[PDB]
Amino acid sequence: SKLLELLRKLGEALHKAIELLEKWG
Amino acid sequence: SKLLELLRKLGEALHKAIELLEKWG
Amino acid sequence: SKLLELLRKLGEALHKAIELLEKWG
Amino acid sequence: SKLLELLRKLGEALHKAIELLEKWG
Amino acid sequence: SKLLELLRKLGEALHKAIELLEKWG
Amino acid sequence: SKLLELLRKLGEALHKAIELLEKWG
Amino acid sequence: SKLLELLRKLGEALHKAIELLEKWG
Amino acid sequence: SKLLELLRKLGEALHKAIELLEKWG
Amino acid sequence: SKLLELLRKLGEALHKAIELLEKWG
Amino acid sequence: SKLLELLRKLGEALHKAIELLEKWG
Amino acid sequence: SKLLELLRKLGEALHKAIELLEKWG
Amino acid sequence: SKLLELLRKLGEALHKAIELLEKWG
Amino acid sequence: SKLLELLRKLGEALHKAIELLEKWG
Amino acid sequence: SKLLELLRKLGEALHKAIELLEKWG
Amino acid sequence: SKLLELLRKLGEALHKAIELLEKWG
Amino acid sequence: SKLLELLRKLGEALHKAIELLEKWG
Amino acid sequence: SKLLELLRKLGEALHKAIELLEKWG
Amino acid sequence: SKLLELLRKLGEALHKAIELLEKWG
Repeated sequence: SKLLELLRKLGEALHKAIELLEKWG
Repeated sequence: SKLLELLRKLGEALHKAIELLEKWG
Repeated sequence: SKLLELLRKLGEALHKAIELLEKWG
Repeated sequence: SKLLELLRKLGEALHKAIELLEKWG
Repeated sequence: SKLLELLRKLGEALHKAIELLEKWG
Repeated sequence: SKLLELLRKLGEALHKAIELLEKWG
Repeated sequence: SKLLELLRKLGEALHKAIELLEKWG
Repeated sequence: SKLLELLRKLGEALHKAIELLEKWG
Repeated sequence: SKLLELLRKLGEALHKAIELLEKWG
Repeated sequence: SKLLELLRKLGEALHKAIELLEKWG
Repeated sequence: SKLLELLRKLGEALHKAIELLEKWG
Repeated sequence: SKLLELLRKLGEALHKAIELLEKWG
Repeated sequence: SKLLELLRKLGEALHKAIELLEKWG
Repeated sequence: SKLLELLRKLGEALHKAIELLEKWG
Repeated sequence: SKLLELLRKLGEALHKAIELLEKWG
Repeated sequence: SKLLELLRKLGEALHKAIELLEKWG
Repeated sequence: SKLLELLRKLGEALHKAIELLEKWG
Repeated sequence: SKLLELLRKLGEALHKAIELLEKWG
């Protein structure tokens, strides 16, 4: 359950990073 | 921006796939 | 409907990828 | 060029088919 | 009218596939 | 050649009938 | 032999579509 | 005029089908 | 109303033509 | 016997078309 | 083959009737 | 012009039909 | 109206021929 | 219900078209 | 043949989607 | 069971599409 | 070049997510 | 083991995204 929670947060970070990349790109 | 759009949509799909994975796990 | 939402997002991404293939190809 | 058009169209059909599957699901 | 959209798209894909066959055949 | 030509025409006829279905539906 | 199977199926699709047009019109 | 267009297409499919019958028969 | 009667008859003719092509083919 | 019923249908169709041309012309 | 010629001619006549209808319609 | 083509084609079909009758009779 | 007069009679004649071929064949 | 059996037939046709494109391609 | 591999997979995915629409609808 | 089969197939298709985009781009 | 290797990684991640959803679902 | 394979890939992707944001920013 804790490992899953981490995967979720990495997934949330990755998504936000990609959204920033398009705003800048 | 078309490549960046595809990156966003794959990011969204991965984000949602992990959320489901947690919900089932 | 979580699984169906994932299917939708993969469909959107698959569609954009093909559109990019047509443009580039 | 025509094979890629056919791919675009099948992609659009697939995308629409999933959206409908979600509306009924 | 979403089912009739799906049907238009499938008919367009079927017309393109046959058209491609005729070119290769 | 003529069989493929017939298939093209049948595909064109089907595609048009579906478009008209959409307009009436 | 596969071309004739395509032929029948296009015919069955076109028959179905015509019936619908008959009904709605 | 779209119904007439469909009629034309069915007409020319029927003509091509008959041409083929004559060739085979 | 008459256009739809014609439409039906073309379809019934085309069906029979196809049925013949299936047997002979 | 199959060729003869096709002959009948073609004539029923052609009769419909002639009738329509008569009214419109 | 003589009956098949008659079917060809009827098919051709029917095609020209529909062309005329489309033009007048 | 198109009406005259139709008449010619019906004239040809009539002529063919009479020849077939003469053989069968 | 004369050309259409002729068309009707031509069609009326062809129909009778077709009926005879039907009965004899 | 009738639109759904048309959808099926369109799919069965499109499948056979794709099959042919694989073999010939 | 790479584009034909993609075509085949799009077709397998569209098949499954349709098949689900048939069952649910 | 079928939704997961569809999920698998969309992924298999996206993979092939991404592959070609990497090479082409 | 960098965006395309990001595309690859998102694909490889999404693949594994789906693969887990397969086994678990 | 499978969830750790996913964890590694999410990190590899997020690294690539961060390095892009680094270069562009």
